[PDB]
Amino acid sequence: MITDSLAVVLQRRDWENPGVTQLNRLAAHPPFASWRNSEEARTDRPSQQLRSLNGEWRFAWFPAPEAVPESWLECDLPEADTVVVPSNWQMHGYDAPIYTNVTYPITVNPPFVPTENPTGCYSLTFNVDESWLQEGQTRIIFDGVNSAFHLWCNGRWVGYGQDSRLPSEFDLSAFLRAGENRLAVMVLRWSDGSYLEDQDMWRMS
Amino acid sequence: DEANIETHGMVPMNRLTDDPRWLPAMSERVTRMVQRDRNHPSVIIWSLGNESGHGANHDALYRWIKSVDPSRPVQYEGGGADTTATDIICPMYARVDEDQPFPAVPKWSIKKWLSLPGETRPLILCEYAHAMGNSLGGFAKYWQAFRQYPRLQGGFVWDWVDQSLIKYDENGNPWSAYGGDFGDTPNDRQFCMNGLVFADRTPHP
Amino acid sequence: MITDSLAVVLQRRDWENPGVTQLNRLAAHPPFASWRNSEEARTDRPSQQLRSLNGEWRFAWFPAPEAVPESWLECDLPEADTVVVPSNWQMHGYDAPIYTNVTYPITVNPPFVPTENPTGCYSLTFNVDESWLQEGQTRIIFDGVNSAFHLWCNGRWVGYGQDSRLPSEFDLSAFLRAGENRLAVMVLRWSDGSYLEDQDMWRMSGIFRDVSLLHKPTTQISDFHVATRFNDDFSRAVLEAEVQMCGELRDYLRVTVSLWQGETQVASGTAPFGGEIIDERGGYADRVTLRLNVENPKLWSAEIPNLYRAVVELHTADGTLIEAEACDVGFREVRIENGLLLLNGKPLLIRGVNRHEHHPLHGQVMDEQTMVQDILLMKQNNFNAVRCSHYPNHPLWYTLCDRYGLYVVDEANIETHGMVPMNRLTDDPRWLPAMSERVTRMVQRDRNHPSVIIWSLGNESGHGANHDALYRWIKSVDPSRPVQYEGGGADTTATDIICPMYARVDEDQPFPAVPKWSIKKWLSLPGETRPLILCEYAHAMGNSLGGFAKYWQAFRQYPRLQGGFVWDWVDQSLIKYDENGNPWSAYGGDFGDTPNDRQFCMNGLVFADRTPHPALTEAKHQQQFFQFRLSGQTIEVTSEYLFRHSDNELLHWMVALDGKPLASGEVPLDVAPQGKQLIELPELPQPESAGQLWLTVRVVQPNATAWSEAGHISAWQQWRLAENLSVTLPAASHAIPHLTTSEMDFCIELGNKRWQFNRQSGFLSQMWIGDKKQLLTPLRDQFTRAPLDNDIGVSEATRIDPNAWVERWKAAGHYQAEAALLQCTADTLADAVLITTAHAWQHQGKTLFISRKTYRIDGSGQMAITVDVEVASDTPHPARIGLNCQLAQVAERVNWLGLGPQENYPDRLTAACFDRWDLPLSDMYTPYVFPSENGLRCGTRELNYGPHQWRGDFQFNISRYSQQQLMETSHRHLLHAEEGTWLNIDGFHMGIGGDDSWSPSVSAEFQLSAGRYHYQLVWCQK
Ligand SMILES: OC[C@H]1O[C@@H](SCCc2ccccc2)[C@H](O)[C@@H](O)[C@H]1O
Ligand SMILES: OC[C@H]1O[C@@H](SCCc2ccccc2)[C@H](O)[C@@H](O)[C@H]1O
Ligand SMILES: [Mg+2]
Ligand SMILES: [Mg+2]
Ligand SMILES: [Mg+2]
Ligand SMILES: [Mg+2]
Ligand code: NA
Ligand code: NA
Ligand code: NA
Ligand code: NA
Repeated sequence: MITDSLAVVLQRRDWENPGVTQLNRLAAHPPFASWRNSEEARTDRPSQQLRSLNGEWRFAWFPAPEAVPESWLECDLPEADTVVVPSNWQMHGYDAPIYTNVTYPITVNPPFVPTENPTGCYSLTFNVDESWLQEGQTRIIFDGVNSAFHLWCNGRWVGYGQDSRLPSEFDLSAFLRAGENRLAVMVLRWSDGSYLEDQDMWRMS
Repeated sequence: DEANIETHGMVPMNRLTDDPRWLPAMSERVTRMVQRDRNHPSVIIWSLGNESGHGANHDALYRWIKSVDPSRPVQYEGGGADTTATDIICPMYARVDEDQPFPAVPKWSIKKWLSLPGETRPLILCEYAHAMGNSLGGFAKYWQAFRQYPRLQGGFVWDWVDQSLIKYDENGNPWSAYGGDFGDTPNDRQFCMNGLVFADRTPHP
Repeated sequence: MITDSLAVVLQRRDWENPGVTQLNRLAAHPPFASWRNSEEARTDRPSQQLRSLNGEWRFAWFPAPEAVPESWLECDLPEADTVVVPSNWQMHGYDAPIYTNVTYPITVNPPFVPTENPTGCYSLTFNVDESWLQEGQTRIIFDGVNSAFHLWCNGRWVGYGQDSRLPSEFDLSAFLRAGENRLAVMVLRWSDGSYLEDQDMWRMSGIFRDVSLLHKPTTQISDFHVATRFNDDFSRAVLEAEVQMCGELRDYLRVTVSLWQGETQVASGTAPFGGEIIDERGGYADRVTLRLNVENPKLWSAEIPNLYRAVVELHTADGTLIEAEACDVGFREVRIENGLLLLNGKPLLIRGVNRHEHHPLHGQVMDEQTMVQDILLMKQNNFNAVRCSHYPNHPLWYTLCDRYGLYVVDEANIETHGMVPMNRLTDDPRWLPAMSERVTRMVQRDRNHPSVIIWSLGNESGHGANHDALYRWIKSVDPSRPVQYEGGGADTTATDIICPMYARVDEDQPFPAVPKWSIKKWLSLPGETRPLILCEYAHAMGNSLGGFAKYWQAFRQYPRLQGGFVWDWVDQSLIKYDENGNPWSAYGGDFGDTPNDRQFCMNGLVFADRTPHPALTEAKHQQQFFQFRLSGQTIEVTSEYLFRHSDNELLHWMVALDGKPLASGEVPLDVAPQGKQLIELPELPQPESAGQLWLTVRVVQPNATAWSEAGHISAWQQWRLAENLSVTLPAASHAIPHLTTSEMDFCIELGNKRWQFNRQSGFLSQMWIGDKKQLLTPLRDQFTRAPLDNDIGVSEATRIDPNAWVERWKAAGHYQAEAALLQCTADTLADAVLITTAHAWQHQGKTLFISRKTYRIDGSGQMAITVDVEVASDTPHPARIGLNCQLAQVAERVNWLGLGPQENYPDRLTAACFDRWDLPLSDMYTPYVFPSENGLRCGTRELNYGPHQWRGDFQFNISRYSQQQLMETSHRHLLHAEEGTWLNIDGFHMGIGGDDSWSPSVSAEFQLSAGRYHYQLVWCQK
């Protein structure tokens, strides 16, 4: 699909350009549960249309986003490991966490970030219900990804997003298919958005 | 509710926030937050960010929130906490009687600040009383002033919980790690722990 | 290179995503010339580092961007053609241009655009100088590309950009190479940015502004600002100049700012880089502030330019200059105080006009000569302001306005008129990033220009949260200029001034949500303090500016009413060519475009060539800077000048009866600004000959000016005094007229002349002289006129509009009313022959008008026609009450005594002056592109055409084209000169209007609503 490939996506660097803060990301809104019953909505009963993807994912750490193998799109690496999502991979030992107050963890050269920025690859396997595909819309909701990431569904590029502390939502109606689906997320520790994020706290991605 | 914008490491602090090219990025950090959390009753105050100095982007983003949501007052600390981008005067760690004389951005006494020529806005300390280790000395002074002065409507203590990470000895026993315990440099050592309670979380005295 | 390939670039669609408005585009700034010499910068000498890429390029048109061949990157196509850049490819015939007012040219489905969007491929070959490559930076500057494009240099992708009306700059230092270089530009007609661009104009795409290459040094002046502060006495000024650099920063290098007035330097400032501490972190190290003291400076204004030259140069401490920048500085202050817009402490009355960058031959490409040509005509017609509507204009246009002296309102490129609602995008947070870049980049470019006094957020975009935020941003970055915005009712929080569109003087349009109040009422609304300046008013579409005097009477009376901007300046008509080859003006749907908004594109005060419309003399007279109040013998001249003394003015007054000068005099006009001068006239002669004396004064400019020739007339005024009635007895000649009565008709004979009256119709069928002939068509009553653009309104054949005057007249059956002869008699008095007739106009059994006439044939041959007309109340009032006929004779000249020389109407005749006028027949006809009623002269006491002569007070518009031919015709070039000459003598005529075109705007008193009308004219030969 050449355009879905990493080389094409990574060339147009989205994590360094201030102009591009999101790609194909849905509009912001209050948390939708999408109940199909008035009584379910009233008593705050768990919604059937809303599904938590929280659980065991396959994870792989990389020194740079360009260092990630191309074979990662179609299938996960054998060297990948199973860590819980949500989690910080710094507390998993993959890449040290850092605490700074005022000074940036990286060289102050806006909007550029270091060539070597720790890249976390997240991949998930799951079965979408058949009824979801026939009618309506499915969207994936990344409630928080720190600090920039590209999304791939079944090998095809979905979109891009930033700002770790707000939900990034992408329509997956076109990308999903019947049966097994795979979600590839390339999470980048450093993004031009890090310049807007210099809070006195531990830096984790 | 505070927006995810902080450019404390920049020189000057408003280098990005006074840059028109960085306006599109800052707005999306503010607008998307308001759209998500405007329904919640508990939220009473919007915040533009933290330490980002005072730029033209702040005034524009301040005006935007007032336009979309006149229900909540908007506060911002940067620029001396008396700028046009804040509905409330919110100085950081300002003192009760003695006032820190700084160029450009002077920190007045919380009693003196109210009495400044042309001041009508109330004063709420977004940050005050640094609870780093053995602190809260003279904390009674603040609350004597809070109850005496009508326009002094209290403030927010920094901080609630020590941001200490747990590490493990060679023997296996866990110990609290701070700052540069993860082999990270340059770091800001134990300054990460300014909470009123520990992390387990045990209350400090 | 795969990534540089079209397939990869086009997949990531940048022209549809609102988030992506630019890629790898440099920062906005004022026009950098990058001089390497201080003297070159000072005298504005052409820069060697700046290179114009204007010239012949290779061009190829495509139905879709994806349709473009891949081989285009490395080499140009053989099928490519050579067209000039800058240009619109629509005017090259590659892709039809389209005119729409409100509706989008494409399907409203934001942010998506049609799959088939016309793609223009531009390619250029050139040789970059070797010295440019070795050191410094080169950047290409696309001053204007309409509306989105991807750039390729030597096959490799450089970047992407939008917003057609602002310069897109890309660094080409890395992409360029030694020798031949190729620049591939894929320009797309439709982009998501088109949703922000729905201005009432012809839609054209392509590189329509200049393309250039700029070389800068390694250490450069990336940006610089110029501000002016003043003491309250306005006698002491400080020029604070902030300077930014792109470094490559070091301690030794300096920046020197010096002010030059001609060849003299009034001030200078040298300081090391570094800003004052502004935060806890400190100040800018790469910036520097230089404030220069200027004592008793010359203040910039439209009346008196007084420009200063500031040279900003970055230099080493030794010292050699690295780079030199220059800028024109005008010292003025623009601030609203106590609810009044002020310039230099004086309230400025805005006599401005809205102007579109349009050329009939070159589309929207603007040459230097046309910018000068327009400015001169504006100032020569008492215009001091110009509103670039509704987009950032040419960077040179601001320069010209600085030196000539014109108030400029710089408007952002945002207009979403086609959306439903109008603020759908502007109240959308996701569209905020796109709108801000259309505003911020404009301010950064045009903040140095003195001529610009007012910022504008856009046009019709409703009121959204984005406007309030963008308004607040401009106020934050530039408190020097007030910000205005019309959307949301022109009283929103996003405007410093109340700027209603086409609002009226007395009657107020009651609309839900957004009500349009009277300009007088609007000020008086509870909680109103802001001044009112009409961003748009007086729609000059075709025959307009009726009741235009009402606005300017209100402007001078009401302090907070500081005038407004007229729409429009020039007709946006395109030139097309017949099969015979002869050129003709095209409008709206003449280019095979649908849906379109027909002739609504032409609302200018002048044509496109550009010839002044007759409405332009009305604007000039109402905007004149000298008022007049006659008090018997003494004249009083009040100067409306705020800053300049009448140093070059010459008052000339003529006193004439019947157009015959009886006295004349010249007085040196020495008036102070906002002052009044009393001028006594010598005792005037009393002409024993009966008639009406007229006192006409005029203000003449003896010495030549940069914008006007010597002997120029700026202001004039005419009074009426000492009327002498004639008690003379015309009767009676020795001879006596003779009639012969027959069953067929009526025949009257007097000497050589013979008059014949048809008994079947009741109208006189033929007149005679000699051995001679007269009429080509019988003289009948006329109650209609050719529908003006104002009469038509927005009514079309597909859409019937009940409110329009033309439709009310069609339903009433005025045009189709047949004359019914109810009575016809003929008698002979002792002195003269008198015939009495009476007609009636009936539509579907209902009588509309009843006309009774009593022709009297004097013994001298003079025929006195007494016409008494009754109009029904139920019927809409007639456009005119009139006599009309077709004269078989075609004389070359037309001599008349009345208001002239140009055409004038009851609604618009204040500019016209009463005198004996003589003009060719062609001058009596106004060639409006859309045919209608024209060339009317009011207050005419005597009309001489050939042997014929008509006396009495009437209105006439003698022409070669009948009223029936004009309304049926759609264009002016289709008009054929009918046999003989058509004459319409109307005793009464309806006002033409109007405030706006889309709604009936004729005032009540100007309408013919009396019910009964009477007029008498004496028809004679020789
Ligand atoms: O202890 C952190 C505090 O730092 C200070 S600034 C400088 C104080 C500082 C700087 C470097 C190391 C330790 C403290 C901030 O104002 C507070 O909000 C808080 O983040
Ligand atoms: O003649 C154009 C004018 O249209 C009107 S709106 C509706 C007026 C209209 C609409 C459609 C066709 C013709 C006129 C605008 O307010 C003016 O600025 C100007 O653009
Ligand atoms: Mg980015
Ligand atoms: Mg901080
Ligand atoms: Mg776009
Ligand atoms: Mg419009
Ligand atoms: Na209190
Ligand atoms: Na801290
Ligand atoms: Na006035
Ligand atoms: Na128009």
